[PDB]
Amino acid sequence: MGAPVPYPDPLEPRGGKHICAICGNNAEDYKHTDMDLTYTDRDYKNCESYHKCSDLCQYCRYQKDLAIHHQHHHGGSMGMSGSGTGY
Ligand SMILES: [Zn+2]
Ligand SMILES: [Zn+2]
Repeated sequence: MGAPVPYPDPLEPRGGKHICAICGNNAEDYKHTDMDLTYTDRDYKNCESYHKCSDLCQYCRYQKDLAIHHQHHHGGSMGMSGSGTGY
């Protein structure tokens, strides 16, 4: 159809899986800090950085995690990595 384009859809919601709208860091990880109030203790920003992620996702620096935001599964092969681990 040629309908998809690099740019997002007209809707472009402010919210996103990649960016936790609550604590700003449970996106990649699990909802653990969401339960706890950030007011009592705000998370320390990581000064160290490398590869400069597309947005601000910490783990994306090492290996991109655009799989969560994208509803459609990549279906890419696991490859050597992600296997043969200790547990
Ligand atoms: Zn969160
Ligand atoms: Zn990510």
